Amino acid sequence: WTATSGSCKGRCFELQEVGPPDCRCDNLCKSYSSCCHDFDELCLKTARGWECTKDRCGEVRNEENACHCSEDCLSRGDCCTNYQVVCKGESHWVDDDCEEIKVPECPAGFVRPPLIIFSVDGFRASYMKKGSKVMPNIEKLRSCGTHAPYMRPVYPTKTFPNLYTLATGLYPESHGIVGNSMYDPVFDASFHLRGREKFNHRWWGGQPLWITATKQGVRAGTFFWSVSIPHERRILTILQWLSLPDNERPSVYAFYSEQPDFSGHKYGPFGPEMTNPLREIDKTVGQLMDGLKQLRLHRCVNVIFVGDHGMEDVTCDRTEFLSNYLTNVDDITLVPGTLGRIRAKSINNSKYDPKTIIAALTCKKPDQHFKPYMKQHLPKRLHYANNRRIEDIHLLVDRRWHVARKPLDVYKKCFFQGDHGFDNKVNSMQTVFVGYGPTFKYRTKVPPFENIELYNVMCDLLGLKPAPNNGTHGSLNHLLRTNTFRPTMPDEVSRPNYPGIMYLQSEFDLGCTCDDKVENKLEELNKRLHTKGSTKERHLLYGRPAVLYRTSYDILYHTDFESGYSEIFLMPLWTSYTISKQAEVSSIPEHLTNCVRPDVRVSPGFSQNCLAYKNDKQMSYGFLFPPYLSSSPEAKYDAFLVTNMVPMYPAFKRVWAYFQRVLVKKYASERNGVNVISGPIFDYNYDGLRDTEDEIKQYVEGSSIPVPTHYYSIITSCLDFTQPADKCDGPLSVSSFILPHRPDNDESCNSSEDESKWVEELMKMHTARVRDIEHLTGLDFYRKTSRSYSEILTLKTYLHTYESE
Ligand SMILES: *[C@@H]1O[C@H](CO)[C@@H](O[C@@H]2O[C@H](CO)[C@@H](O[C@@H]3O[C@H](CO[C@H]4O[C@H](CO)[C@@H](O)[C@H](O[C@H]5O[C@H](CO)[C@@H](O)[C@H](O)[C@@H]5O[C@H]5O[C@H](CO)[C@@H](O)[C@H](O)[C@@H]5O)[C@@H]4O)[C@@H](O)[C@H](O[C@H]4O[C@H](CO)[C@@H](O)[C@H](O)[C@@H]4O[C@H]4O[C@H](CO)[C@@H](O)[C@H](O)[C@@H]4O)[C@@H]3O)[C@H](O)[C@H]2NC(C)=O)[C@H](O)[C@H]1NC(C)=O
Ligand SMILES: Cc1cc(COc2n[nH]c3c2CCN(C(=O)c2ccc(S(N)(=O)=O)c(F)c2F)CC3)c(C(C)(C)C)cc1Cl
Ligand SMILES: [Ca+2]
Ligand SMILES: [Ca+2]
Ligand SMILES: [Cl-]
Ligand SMILES: [K+]
Ligand code: NA
Ligand SMILES: [Zn+2]
Repeated sequence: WTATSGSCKGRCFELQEVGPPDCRCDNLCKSYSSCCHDFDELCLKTARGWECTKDRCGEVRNEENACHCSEDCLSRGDCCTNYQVVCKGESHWVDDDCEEIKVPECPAGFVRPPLIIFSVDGFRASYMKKGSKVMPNIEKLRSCGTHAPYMRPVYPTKTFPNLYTLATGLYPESHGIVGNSMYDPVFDASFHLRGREKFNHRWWGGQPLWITATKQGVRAGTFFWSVSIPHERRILTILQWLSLPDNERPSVYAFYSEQPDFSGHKYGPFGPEMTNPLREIDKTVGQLMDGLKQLRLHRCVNVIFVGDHGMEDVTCDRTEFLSNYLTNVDDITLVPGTLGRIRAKSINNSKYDPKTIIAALTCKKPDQHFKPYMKQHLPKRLHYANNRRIEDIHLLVDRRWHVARKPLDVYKKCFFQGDHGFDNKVNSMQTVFVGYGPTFKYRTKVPPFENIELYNVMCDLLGLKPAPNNGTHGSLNHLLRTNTFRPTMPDEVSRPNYPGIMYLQSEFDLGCTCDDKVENKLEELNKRLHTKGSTKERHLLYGRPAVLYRTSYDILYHTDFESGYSEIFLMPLWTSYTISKQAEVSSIPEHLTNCVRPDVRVSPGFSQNCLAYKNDKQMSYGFLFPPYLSSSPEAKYDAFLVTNMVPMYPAFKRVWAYFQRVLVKKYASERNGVNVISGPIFDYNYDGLRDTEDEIKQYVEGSSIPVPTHYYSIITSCLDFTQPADKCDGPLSVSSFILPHRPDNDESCNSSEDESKWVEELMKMHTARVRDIEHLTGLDFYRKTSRSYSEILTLKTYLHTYESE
């Protein structure tokens, strides 16, 4: 119930919410149907429109007008935004020369530069170039401020997940807004774009920026704008709040535009109808900037111009139907469109079987335009699994397509020509970032970065301590003139043991054999020196990784590689080696095919054994340092140490062997040497974080050898590829992956073919940031470089995406 008989007189766009059944005058009142009877009349004035004209200059104030051109409007704070231009011979902001803002130039009483977040829905990254002739205000912000060529959204590349990620710094799996439509089985409640459940606070997790600010004594404007409030009124409202007394005035504000997304859905990302929405958004930006200039705030406020996601060409004809794959289509509920999520229609149907649904959707038609996954098998870079609102069965839809349950859903719901929601590495899904103001840099281009990083920066801009989030605080310091955050490297928790030769060969009963009993003071000292670390500078280029949790591990040195060997997990946590451009690839000799050698530095009790692999009919083994890349036939023996062995399904060995035998050398030849760090990952609870031992669900049969869920590699070289990886004086270049350790290659529809036709495609899909691997291993890389720590943080957030320009 709402008693709508009170009044908004003096209360229009009041900042604090009053509680039912009292009548409201804030932004949300319309969305709850709770506004006072006179809200429209008093608070949504339109008379005479949004612009001063010459005849209005110096007019007698008429309070009915939407905005004012009377002499008293500046002190009231309610001039039309072009007042000074029309009536006082001032220039529009866009027509002024760019001039560096070296310090905040603010009115007296301003404690800090305000922040205005100007969010545009569906604003694809390439609009900045492609729409540049029609967006002069935006283009000035971009060229004079700090900009990225694009900003990476989160998956799914839909509005609510991305706006809430911008507000929180969290992945959707952690903030809980995992789609624009959701079912929460604990709640037994559904969230939709239409209707009321979406207003319930239980959907919205984490701590959004307005809460962070309010808790730390920094006031905030509303972020949500009711759809019926026109853009011109949202801008004037912001500008009126900026005229409040010091003790009442917010320091952080948001504007949202539903354009150009609304038109993009109708017309496609580049429809000729798109030029006008872009012009209209630019005009709105000009209204704000002229408005700020009238308030003497245009060299005071930090403005962020940001999108939520891009827009792709998608039409009704490019729809795949589950009814063409599944016999049982009426026993499922599909969340459809540019992604799929499947669950049982009834929890009382015990004949529902996810395994049979996955198989019925796997590589069934030659050009099939979606791929099914159990959510734990999705690329880890998506961070799209650890939430009960994400269904176990996921469908990754190809760009330009939709998935639906039955054809009738598509014609009983062509209209649309654009959509979005696809994998967040797809070029059409990328969006925009510009920062302009005293705290941002001047005329500066920065590399592309992820939207999860922005919360920390916005906190930095407001002097706030960010709530715990998925940004890497400091990785965006290069965007900022001041207010940088200067973190320390985390402390190493476990220090390594450095074992020498402590065991005789006969103490081992591992069931392993090797043909290695074949015999010099020149080369006896030389191999002692290699086992004590004499080539370590070559193979460990960035210091040893720090172990950030309590465990027991050993550093093992070898001619060709160095490793950190876990006594708990019976394998390396990491294996580091450098391959020069000149390196030669060799074979595993016939006589060494099945060779596994005990490591006399490590106890039998802390070693794997070959018998377990014999007895486990599903599990085989590989090696982390590849025997193919040995520096000499004698060094090759090191690669067959039991301490270099890891458990591998035969299907995965196809992948791994191709990576090690062909791709590593390819990379070294393309990048002028590479340093490779490889290792296992255990994430059985799909939380993105390193498992403890008691979380492992699978061991090599009859042993305590845990089976990884993934294998990673970090492949580092010199950004200036004229210098070799091992003698690089400047910035680094990295690519990484987190490959799923699967017992089949069902993910790869062409896996019956030679590995040259499918393995690299798989590896590209599972590209990763170093930071992703850090979370999954509890390791901290790049501890000893010549580079600044903020630069290294940026490097650790880099994602190699494999998309063209
Ligand atoms: C991305 O950044 C985020 C933020 O830093 C990282 O997420 C954090 O990771 C921590 C580890 O997973 C996690 O810490 C746990 O928190 C429990 C308390 O949680 C509540 O309070 C916090 C603080 O205010 C709040 O934020 C939480 O919000 C979550 O839950 C509500 C729903 O209730 C949602 O609205 C909200 O969206 C959010 O959901 C997300 O997180 C939860 C997990 O908290 C997931 O289940 C959801 O799917 C969703 O992702 C909560 O309201 C605390 O109780 C935990 O402590 C247990 O574990 C420790 C191990 O140290 C153990 O020693 C303790 O004994 C304890 O165990 C007991 O509980 C077990 C489970 O019931 C039980 O099995 C045992 O036997 C014991 O009884 C733990 O500290 C932290 O909450 C989240 N925060 C957020 C916001 O998500 C994230 O990891 C980053 N991602 C990557 C890839 O780096
Ligand atoms: C800067 C900022 C602003 C906001 C305010 O955002 C909104 N204010 N007003 C509307 C919104 C977005 C959703 N609405 C839509 O019209 C809509 C459009 C497209 C698609 S689609 N089809 O493009 O996915 C959808 F789904 C939609 F719902 C309703 C209008 C937020 C929060 C978190 C408060 C939302 C966080 C931040 Cl950092
Ligand atoms: Ca959107
Ligand atoms: Ca885990
Ligand atoms: Cl969705
Ligand atoms: K086996
Ligand atoms: Na296959
Ligand atoms: Zn949209």
